Amino acid sequence: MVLYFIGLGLYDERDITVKGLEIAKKCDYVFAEFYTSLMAGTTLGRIQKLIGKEIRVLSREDVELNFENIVLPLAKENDVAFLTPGDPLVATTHAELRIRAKRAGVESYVIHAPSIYSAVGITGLHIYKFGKSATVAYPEGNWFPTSYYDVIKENAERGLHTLLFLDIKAEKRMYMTANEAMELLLKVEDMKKGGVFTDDTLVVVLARAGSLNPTIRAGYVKDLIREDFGDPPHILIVPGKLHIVEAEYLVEIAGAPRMILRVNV
Amino acid sequence: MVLYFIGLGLYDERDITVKGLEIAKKCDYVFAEFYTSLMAGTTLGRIQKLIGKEIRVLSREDVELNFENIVLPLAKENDVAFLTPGDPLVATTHAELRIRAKRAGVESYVIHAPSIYSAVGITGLHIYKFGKSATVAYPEGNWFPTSYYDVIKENAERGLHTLLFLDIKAEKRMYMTANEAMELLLKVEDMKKGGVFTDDTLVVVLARAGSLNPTIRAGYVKDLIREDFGDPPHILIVPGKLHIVEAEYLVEIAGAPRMILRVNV
Ligand SMILES: Nc1ncnc2c1ncn2[C@@H]1O[C@H](CSCC[C@H](N)C(=O)O)[C@@H](O)[C@H]1O
Repeated sequence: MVLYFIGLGLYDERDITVKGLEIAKKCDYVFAEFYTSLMAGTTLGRIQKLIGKEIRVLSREDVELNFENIVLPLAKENDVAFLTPGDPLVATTHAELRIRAKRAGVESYVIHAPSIYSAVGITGLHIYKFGKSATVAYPEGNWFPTSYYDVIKENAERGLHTLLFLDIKAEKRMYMTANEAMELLLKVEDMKKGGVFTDDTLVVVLARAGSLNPTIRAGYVKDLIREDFGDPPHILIVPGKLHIVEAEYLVEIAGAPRMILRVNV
Repeated sequence: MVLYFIGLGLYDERDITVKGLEIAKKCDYVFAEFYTSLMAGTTLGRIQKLIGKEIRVLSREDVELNFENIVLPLAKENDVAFLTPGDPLVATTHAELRIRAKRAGVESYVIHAPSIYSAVGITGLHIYKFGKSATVAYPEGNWFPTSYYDVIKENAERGLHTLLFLDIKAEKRMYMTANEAMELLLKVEDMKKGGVFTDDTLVVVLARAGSLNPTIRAGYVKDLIREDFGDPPHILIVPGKLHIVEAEYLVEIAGAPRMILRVNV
């Protein structure tokens, strides 16, 4: 009579940790959500096969409004698991579900899985150099989100890199590409005109991290804004001032233009 | 012709991903390094038995100075794995290892695993609010390094959280405790008197992340500085101003005093 929050990792069913798999195999009931991120290399069927259980998938409303009425009841009698893409507590509000579990008298445990937040290390950029992170959200109606632009500005003034989670509307099967996030940023730039994101800004794209062949590309917005980075999910990074070894990696591994090697210390 | 960078995850031998395990098993040769960190919840013997391969351990000098003479040669006609604690490439120097593989005409792929960078999401603190990260180093001889103190100050004045890695002598297996880190910081505060770390500063201590029973504690320095957080490894975090949901989690899950919901929000 326990609840496990188990991450499924970055790309496919095998990105689950061994810990997570052996525990999920022995749970009486398994629930999951696939709206906080997209695992482009697997299916519900392959996940069910691996864990050997029937997974019931919940929507954002099931989780946000009825988690305590749908999942918690069973965890009082049984050992229940709640699976999520990547790490369950990164760039989600699932941490709060722990609090609901405690007041329902249910003990909860967390099994981590690889997360996009640390997988950025594959870009060659020093992970300690990342500053505040932000989310590029799709505009809707007359509401046009722009706070993520200011995040970039603040980080870059400090010489820190900016990680940008891209929006996702899983019920619409919509996954924001790096391209779309660049276009949105250029628009915010025309408006605020702070010189923060232009045709000359160096960016880094990481798509489908976790796969054996993720797309890793670095370059100026003018040259990458229309490039095909493959299927989602995508993440966009606006680097701060680069260390030489960072630049060397972006060039050798991410095909960045030779000219970024000459940093302006 | 292939080199696999495989992460071992956070604490024990089950923290490797299913993908990482299966690939490691199909490799002709398996190397590991334990100089960037250790896997405090297991042993080399137990990891070897899980992988079903003898594992040759490499020292810092093995890697930094002779990676191309020890590892790359076998990867020319074999499948070779290089295991590292946490998520590969999060350690500042390992990304350039990929460049060496390239220069030697060797294919390389990265198999991710949970990292402390994402795992701290279990503290209930929003991942996006973390700013620049740093390492607390022991002073020694005539050298008193204090840059980590400066990192806290510039993150906190922007309302950002500071993730602090604590000094480790992997080879000697000596860990800096969160307690020592706190006293260190208090000493640096008395030196710089910038009002960044005092008895009244709120901190979060995460110990043995990855374990089913990690220690997560939150409170003021004056009450936590002599408390026993258990066995290493310890991670220290100095949160910036909290969102109410953050504070509620710290109170409900990490045993923080109610006081923070009116003092640090
Ligand atoms: N494998 C992957 N490759 C690239 N971006 C990814 C990714 N997985 C997640 N993301 C990014 O993160 C967003 C979801 S945010 C939720 C993240 C998740 N808890 C984790 O730990 O990874 C996506 O819209 C996308 O921009």
